[PDB]
Amino acid sequence: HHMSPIEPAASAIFGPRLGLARRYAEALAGPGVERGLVGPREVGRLWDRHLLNCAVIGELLERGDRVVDIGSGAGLPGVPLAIARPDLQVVLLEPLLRRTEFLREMVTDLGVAVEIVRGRAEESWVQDQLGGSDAAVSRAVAALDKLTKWSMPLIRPNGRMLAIKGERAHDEVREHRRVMIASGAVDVRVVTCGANYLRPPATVVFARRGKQIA
Ligand SMILES: Nc1ncnc2c1ncn2[C@@H]1O[C@H](C[C@@H](N)CC[C@H](N)C(=O)O)[C@@H](O)[C@H]1O
Repeated sequence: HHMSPIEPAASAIFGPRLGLARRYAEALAGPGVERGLVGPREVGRLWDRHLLNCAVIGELLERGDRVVDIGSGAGLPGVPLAIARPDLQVVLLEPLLRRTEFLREMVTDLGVAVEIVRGRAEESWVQDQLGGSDAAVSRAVAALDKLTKWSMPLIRPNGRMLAIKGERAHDEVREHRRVMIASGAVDVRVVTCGANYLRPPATVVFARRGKQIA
């Protein structure tokens, strides 16, 4: 079978919306695979590697944050985040129409307060449409320099960038810190989330939108 939630982590993270989480995992395991959006090998990793690892980065988001998920793909990390944290207002930014079709289907079949923008982060109209967001999250999108260039315009002054990055976080920070600062980041550091539940924990390149103009 192997679609039943990993406990107690799943209830820790999703609480009363565990059922929404399970519905989402099922659709990723079903139509997500049938449509070529979820790799077959990932089906048995949907809880620990995808839903849980993505949703724990909510530990770094304040109540009621407006969040842009840059390059959401099949909904990761934005949809696990929205399910875990109903207080958030999540927007999934994704350019591929095949993927946005998928996302709209799921978001309506879940009742989750998630919106979908089909566009690329570097587009002027996107920067206007999603400017002033409280946070910009991402996973598996781009190297940290381009990612930060894409993220900072969408974040209000003193907002937060959360780039899920894994064991390559530190290297990436060390390589790109300088140009990250030039793009408007300050206080760049590697942080971990969900360390009560996951080993390794989720590893996130955290930054603030500093006051400097890029
Ligand atoms: N400039 C861009 N702006 C927004 N999304 C992009 C951009 N470039 C690539 N993408 C998307 O980023 C996603 C890359 C995927 N590898 C990641 C999907 C998802 N974030 C995941 O972790 O499973 C794709 O779905 C792309 O269509």
